[PDB]
Amino acid sequence: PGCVTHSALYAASCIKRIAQTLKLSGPQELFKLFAPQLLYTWLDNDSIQDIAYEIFGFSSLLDLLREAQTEAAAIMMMRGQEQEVCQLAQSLGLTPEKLVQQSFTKIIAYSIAHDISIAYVTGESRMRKILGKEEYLANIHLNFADIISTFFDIFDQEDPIEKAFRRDERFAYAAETLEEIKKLGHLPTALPPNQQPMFRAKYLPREIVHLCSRTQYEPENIWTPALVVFVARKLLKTIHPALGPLHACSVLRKIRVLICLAGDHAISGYPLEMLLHSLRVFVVDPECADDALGITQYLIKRGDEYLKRTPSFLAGYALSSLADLRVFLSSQESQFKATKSKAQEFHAWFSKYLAAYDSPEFKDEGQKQAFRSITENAAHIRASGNAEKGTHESNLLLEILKDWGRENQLLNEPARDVALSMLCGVFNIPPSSRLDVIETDEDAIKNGAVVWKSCSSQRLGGEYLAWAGRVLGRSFAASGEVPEDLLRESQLQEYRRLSQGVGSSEEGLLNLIKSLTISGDCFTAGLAEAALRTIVSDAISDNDHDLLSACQESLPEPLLIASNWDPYRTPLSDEVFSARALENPNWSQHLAIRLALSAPKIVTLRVLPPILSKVKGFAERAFPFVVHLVLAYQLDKQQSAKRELSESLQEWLNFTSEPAKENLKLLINTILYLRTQPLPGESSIADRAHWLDVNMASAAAAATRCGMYKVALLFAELAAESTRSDILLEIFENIDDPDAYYGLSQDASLSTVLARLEYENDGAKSLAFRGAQYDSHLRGRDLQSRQDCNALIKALSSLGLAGLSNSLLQSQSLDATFTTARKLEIWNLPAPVNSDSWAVTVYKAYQSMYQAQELDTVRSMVHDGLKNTVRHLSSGSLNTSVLRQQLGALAALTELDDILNVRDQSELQCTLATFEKRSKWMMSGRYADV
Repeated sequence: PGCVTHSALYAASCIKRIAQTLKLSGPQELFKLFAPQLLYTWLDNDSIQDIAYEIFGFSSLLDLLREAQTEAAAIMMMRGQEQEVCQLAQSLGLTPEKLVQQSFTKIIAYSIAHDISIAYVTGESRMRKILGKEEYLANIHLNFADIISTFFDIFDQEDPIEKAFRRDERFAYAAETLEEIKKLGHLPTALPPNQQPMFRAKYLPREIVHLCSRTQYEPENIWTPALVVFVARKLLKTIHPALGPLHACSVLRKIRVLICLAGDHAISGYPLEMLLHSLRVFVVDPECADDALGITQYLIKRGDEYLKRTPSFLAGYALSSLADLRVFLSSQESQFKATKSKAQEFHAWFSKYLAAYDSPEFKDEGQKQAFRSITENAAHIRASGNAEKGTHESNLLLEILKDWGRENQLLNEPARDVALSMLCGVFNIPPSSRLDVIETDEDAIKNGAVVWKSCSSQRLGGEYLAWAGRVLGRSFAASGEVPEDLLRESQLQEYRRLSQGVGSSEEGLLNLIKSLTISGDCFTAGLAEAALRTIVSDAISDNDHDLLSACQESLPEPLLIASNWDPYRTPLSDEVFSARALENPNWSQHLAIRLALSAPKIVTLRVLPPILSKVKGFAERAFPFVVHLVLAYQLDKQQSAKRELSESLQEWLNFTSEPAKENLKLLINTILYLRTQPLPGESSIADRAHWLDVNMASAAAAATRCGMYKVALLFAELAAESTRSDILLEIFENIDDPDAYYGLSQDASLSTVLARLEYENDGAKSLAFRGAQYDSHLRGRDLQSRQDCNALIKALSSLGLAGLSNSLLQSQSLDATFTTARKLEIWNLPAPVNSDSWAVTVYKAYQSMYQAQELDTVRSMVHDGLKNTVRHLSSGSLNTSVLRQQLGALAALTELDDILNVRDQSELQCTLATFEKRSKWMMSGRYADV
């Protein structure tokens, strides 16, 4: 387009289709991520009023103007087109000085990068003319860090760059270090010229010096860790998966320059660890690997004085990186081969290094051996994970699962989610149980709780679920006790773990955010680090002793020094309250934002709305801390959030629904959490009922709906205190205590005594009362006799009289049908598929054992049963009878699998001895489970 009237029509359809193929929501996107090069060539010689706005899918010239004004004004003021800027402004509708102060970052960055590549009138003199020699200095004082970011964005690398640094001028350590890095590894290739403006590369040492001289900083030393992390994250952010794989290689050149120019601040402290973690994803990339491997080897070899003070990060990163290099090795061609060789050399170097590693701050001597085992195994593993004894994958898996449960643990969560995703993607389950690594009951009771925490992700295959199931089942029987993860109702333990040390919501939010700087995707970590930098900066500024104390104890020391922007001031680059809103899956996120916006003076709530809206599942984890922070803030002021929340609770708690159950759990956990936070100016814990105004009878009913019986009982006791029995019956039938049910008073009759006898699981005593009812309802042609028959079958199944219950079933439950079938050995029932009953699962395994001629159809049916039962346990809402029954099923399938796999007489006798050993626990265990 640059006839023009008509040719620029076919270009409206192409750029329309280029979007419809690269999955970018419209062509205006393609104008946004290609703004500089488009404007730089057009505005170079023409106005901005004649721009072909109709392309890219705009509607009027002013919309493109409003979208691209910053880059537009930047280019114009680089080109001395003042009256152009004037017309641009007076076309937007505002004044030139405002439009020059809003877009001041790019403008100074460009007008400095350019006019030292030319060297008459400048582009800064116009800044001192439109703004005055004082507002200009104040602005250049506000936007320093942003200006350094923009200096690192618009600059080239297709050139000898180590000449300017090593040139006999200010700083040559930059070139020395750059040359060393490019010796430890280098892509000898070249790339296309970068998107303009792209000034030359022998100007960074001069642009920075000029700028510092204009604002009295130490141009010889400006790099604090805040600035290093800021700029490196800006760079890593600027990439885009659409712009092709040479873009990443280019940005890696720029990052190596930032490193070798940043001196020592970027090979120790938080920049070191963060940069390594970021260069993890780049390493496992076929197109851009050699540069990442060189930079990584440099950072590890040089920053080794620090990696000896930090064995936790080193262990986590070592495991993650050796796992990532293992899959890469397993998975034109000549170019690929060279990359594989270099990568294998790097892997060997890493193995030698880790084998020669000693840290003074290795706390216990056992941890040291755990580190040594993790490394010496991960260095030799294969691309898949198995469970057979003696092999490397199994030793590593067992070491991860063993470290998982401890007080001083090595790896962090994202460092387990990368090793447990390689060793469990294609898992290999041993045939027998004598080759397994968790083979004995003695070890399965110990390692039986972490295996359940392991199988709660979705990157785990089938064979791994079947193995985890075998072990859980084996442990249940020998231990006698269900895993402690399953039988937890409230989330208060997790909330208390977050705020470790003091019970404040600021420590909770700080730990939650600090948990994102390690578990992000180069965009989440960016928001987390920006939030931390603003929070710590404002704490060091306003000297909040409270907030400072919260920061010292939540953030480690490296992430604390780095977060404070002491040298450079922070640059400018960083209805729900009504019913029926409880049912959309974003209630918590909208309500949390709505609450956090109402308290701007709290810095910890001011930086949340971005993270609450972008990150997924963050609002549910941070909801109690946000509610408490707001309520505690406006305690003496006008209490608005209290009034709104306590008026809506009257409608939210009386909400029976399936889609609203998961937000109702979060409301109950927020009420429980507020009960543990001391209100200021209280005499007793009885005043913690004034955070909100909850009707405790409604909360007790709601907690009963969600399956929260101990929480429901606590709320029912608080309600009774407020007074001084239809919900107490539902609580007491289901709560897990043998004797509590009998404390409840209800009106007497033969029916109620029958109800108590059927709760009690009595034998002949309930058979008498049920027989009487059943006869009296068959005689009177009553319709309840059906239910009576059901009750009778249940009773007769709890006695052991299988023949009588069989005859009662054939006169027309699921558990009763298949329990009776299994006891009488009737192996021809058609068993339903995908059923949540344990009797069906156990029945199918024994049936298949009847109708089969080879052991490896029976083993497949057993393993399918373990896998299904394990999935069922993970499904969530189960009482403590169904839960215990399901775990018992697992124990029966495990014993079945144990006797199927005996080979000689000695194994038979060892099985028998195991039965005798198990008996010792059974003598005192619960009766249903025995």
